[PDB]
Amino acid sequence: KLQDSLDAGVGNLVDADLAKESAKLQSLQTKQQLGVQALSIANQSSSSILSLF
Amino acid sequence: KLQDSLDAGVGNLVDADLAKESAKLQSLQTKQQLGVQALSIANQSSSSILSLF
Repeated sequence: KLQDSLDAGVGNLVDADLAKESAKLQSLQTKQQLGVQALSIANQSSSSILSLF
Repeated sequence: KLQDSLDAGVGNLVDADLAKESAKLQSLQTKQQLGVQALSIANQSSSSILSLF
């Protein structure tokens, strides 16, 4: 009985909640996809200078 | 006569009542059958996490 209590206590200390990690993973994947597109938008600046010359 | 008295006395000391043991046995068998089912119910927890990923 004591060993079961100690195992449960350590698990309570260091375990995670995967239900929350799923939501965080979804939001972060969407944000990374948006960040790549934002970097692509930022790269195409200064390309309009060539028309002046 | 004395030997009969002593045998009856020892029997009175260490004998059981089987009428009560029958009822206790029935209740304990039912409780064990319920305990196996309860353990089976407890095992199937955390199986719903996989749907989140």
